[PDB]
Amino acid sequence: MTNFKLITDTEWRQRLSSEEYRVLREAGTEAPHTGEYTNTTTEGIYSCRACGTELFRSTEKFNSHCGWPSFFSPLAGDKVIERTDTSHGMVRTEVICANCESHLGHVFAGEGYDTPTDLRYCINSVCLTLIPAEES
Ligand SMILES: [Zn+2]
Repeated sequence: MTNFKLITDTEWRQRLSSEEYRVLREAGTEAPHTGEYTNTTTEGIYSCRACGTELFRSTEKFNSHCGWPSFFSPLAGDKVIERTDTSHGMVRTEVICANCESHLGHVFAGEGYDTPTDLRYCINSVCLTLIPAEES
């Protein structure tokens, strides 16, 4: 749970997937089907491949399986940070990992999903790690 910013480039390469390295570093992209080990059969807790934080949990998850699915409020917002970017006359809320710059995903508000947050998080697209809660 140490500061990931101090990590060297080599450590990052030998820490996570090649796609995760560029994607996490500068939000290079978020294209799935880049890893055969990626498994989402069990529905538990989402975990950043970079560190393994509980970014998202099934409690606010509304989907079975999809390349770019939508979610509701994360575990507690402690594992992820939401910030807006005034790129132009309009701004966008980028989703990042509280432990690393996981600016690979974005979240939209006012989607109308009849939820307390009414957010549409579009992440879990670059081979994110799934934690099997139980599903017994
Ligand atoms: Zn992370």
